[PDB]
Amino acid sequence: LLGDFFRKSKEK
Repeated sequence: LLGDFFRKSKEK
């Protein structure tokens, strides 16, 4: 997972 981190790890 990565492309998700930049967007958001969990919250905002």
